[PDB]
Parts: sequence; structure tokens; C-alpha cells
Amino acid sequence: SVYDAAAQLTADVKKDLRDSWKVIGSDKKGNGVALMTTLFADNQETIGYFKRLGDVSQGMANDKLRGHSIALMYALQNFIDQLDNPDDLVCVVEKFAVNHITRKISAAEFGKINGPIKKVLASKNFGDKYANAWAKLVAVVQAAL
Amino acid sequence: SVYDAAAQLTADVKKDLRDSWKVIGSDKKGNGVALMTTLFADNQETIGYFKRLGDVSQGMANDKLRGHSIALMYALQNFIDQLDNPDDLVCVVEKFAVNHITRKISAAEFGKINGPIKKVLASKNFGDKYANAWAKLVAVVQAAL
Ligand code: HEM
Ligand code: HEM
Repeated sequence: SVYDAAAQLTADVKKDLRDSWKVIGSDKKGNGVALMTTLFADNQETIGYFKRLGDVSQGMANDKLRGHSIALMYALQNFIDQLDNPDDLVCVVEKFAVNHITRKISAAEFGKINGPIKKVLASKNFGDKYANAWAKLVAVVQAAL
Repeated sequence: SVYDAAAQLTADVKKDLRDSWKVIGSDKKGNGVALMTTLFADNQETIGYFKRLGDVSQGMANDKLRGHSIALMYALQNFIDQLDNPDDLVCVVEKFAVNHITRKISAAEFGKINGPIKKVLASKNFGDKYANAWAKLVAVVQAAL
């Protein structure tokens, strides 16, 4: 199932992913927090999964939120680095899904991160073309949930 | 405390961590697996914590082990990248510790990784100087467990 989803990651998709990541991944703390705060602003219900982070309204200033946001970006860094070898991408994605499955995060719920990604990309001037590429990567993870 | 341990990362310690990581971090899949296989060989008692990975002796051929090993290297990548800002290093370390605390991994248990790191470092021509530098980094995580 995950292998099949990985099949949608074509040469053009992987190229747009790497190109956009070169910019987005250059400021992990800044963009990581931007992603999380956008998620919470657009889909307030998702906050229920993050009680441990405390007062998420503090954004960057919240050490726990900042710490989680940075770690999140290194997962994406991992995914991007494994794009040229489906076997490694798959094992890394499945490894990654384990904890989210335990937290009872469904594929539909996980898909809520697409809006935030689209907006973060746009803030850096990466249009719909890139947004669609990232939706495909997220789709690989969704297949593992 | 983790704050006091983080202050032990002096200028030269940070430099030796970077110089050595530049090499070790070049092959995350290869060195990550070697790191885990060495841990399981020198400390068989830790294998119990990794029941989910299945047959750990298969090494590289074990998809779950390969996935975990890669993820492990990106956590180290994360730590290395945060060396410039103590505040960020701390929040990333505490975030990382959460899951290990949940699995009941004590500071003494975590410290067993020092052996494997020293051996991998040595296999790449990095001696005691570097192994001790990494022990310092590991000690930051230990202070958070
Ligand atoms: C591309 C998007 C995402 C990435 C790359 C990502 C990455 C991560 C990473 C690396 C961790 C830390 C390791 C772990 O405990 O598994 C984590 C933890 C977590 N993730 Fe995800 N995640 C994403 C989206 C989501 C979404 C959409 C939700 C919620 C609806 C979610 C909920 C959680 C929770 C609850 C934790 C634990 C937070 C804490 O208490 O520190 N994740 N995620
Ligand atoms: C250089 C030291 C280490 C690093 C950087 C590291 C890194 C990681 C990472 C990134 C994960 C995946 C995210 C998560 O679930 O928290 C993890 C999982 C885990 N770690 Fe650590 N770890 C280290 C040492 C250890 C040691 C020494 C033990 C136990 C003796 C341990 C036990 C575990 C276990 C049981 C898991 C879950 C494995 C699975 O079910 O896939 N870790 N670790």
C-alpha cells in the first residue's frame, strides 16, 4: 500500500519537492513553527492532540512547541533525503507512522497538514504546483495510517 | 540538570562534534545500522526494548531496523544543528527524551550507546578525543531522562 502511494512520486514531483525544500528546510525552527501555528489556527480541533505542549498560543516562545516543531522538520528532511530509493522511503515512513498510529491519528486527520504546508510554501512564493507535490508526499504517509 | 549539562559543551567540544559528524553523518543508513548492531552485540540485554523490530540479527535486511537506524541518525543531525543555540538544543533534547522516558529508558541505560559510538568513531579514524566529545553530548540527554 505504501509502496503503491510512493509510485505517485514521479521524477517531476521529486524535483519540485527537493527544490522547495531547499528553501523551506533552510529555516527549520522558523518554518516548523509557522506550520504548527497555522495548523492550530486553521483547524483548532487538532490542538486536542497537543495538551503536553501547554500554551500553544505563545508560538515560538513556547519551548515545548518550538522543540516539537524543529523535530517535525527533521522528519521531512529524512523523507526528502530518501526520495531516490523507494525501499528506504517506505521503511522510514512506516517507522514514522508507528507513533502516530498509537496516538490514534487517522489518515484524514493527518491530511489536515496540507493546508498549512500550502500556505507556508506560498509565503515563500511556491505556488500550487509545489503544493500538489507535497500533497503527494503526505499521501505516502497517509497510506501507512 | 539539562541546562547545566548543556553548558558543558565548550567551544572545542562543539568543534570536534562537527568535524566527526561531517564524516559519520555522511552515511546515515550505514553508520546508523552499524551503531545499532554494535549496541545489540555489546549489550544483549537491551534487545528486549526493541521487540517490535523483530529479528535484529538480520541487520540491514531488517526493514524495521533499517528504518529505526536512519531515524536515529536524524536525531543526532538535529542535535548537531542546534549546537549554536543552547536554548534550542535544550528544547530539542527534552522533546526527544519524552518518548524514551515513556519506555522507561534510564540515563544509565541510554549511556550504553557510548560504547557503540566510540567503536564506530574509531572505525573512521576518530579516537578518544572524539568519543569523549560525544559522551558529553550524550550526557545532555542523560540529564533529561
Ligand atoms: C508532515 C506532518 C507531520 C510530521 C512531519 C510530523 C512529525 C512528528 C515528529 C517527528 C514527532 C516526534 C516523534 C514522535 O513522537 O512520533 C511527532 C509527534 C507528534 N505528532 Fe506528528 N507530524 C506531522 C503531523 C501531525 C499531525 C497532523 C498531528 C495531529 C493531528 C500530529 C500529532 C503528533 C503528536 C500528538 C505528537 C506528539 C507531540 C508531543 O507531545 O510532543 N502529527 N510528529
Ligand atoms: C544516540 C542515541 C539514541 C538516539 C539518537 C535515539 C533515537 C531514537 C529515535 C529518533 C527514535 C524514534 C522516535 C521515537 O519513537 O522516540 C527512537 C526510538 C526508540 N529508542 Fe532511542 N535513541 C538512542 C538510544 C536509545 C537507547 C540506548 C535505547 C535503549 C537501550 C533506546 C530505545 C528506543 C526504543 C525502544 C525505541 C522504539 C523502537 C521502535 O519500536 O521502533 N534508544 N530512538
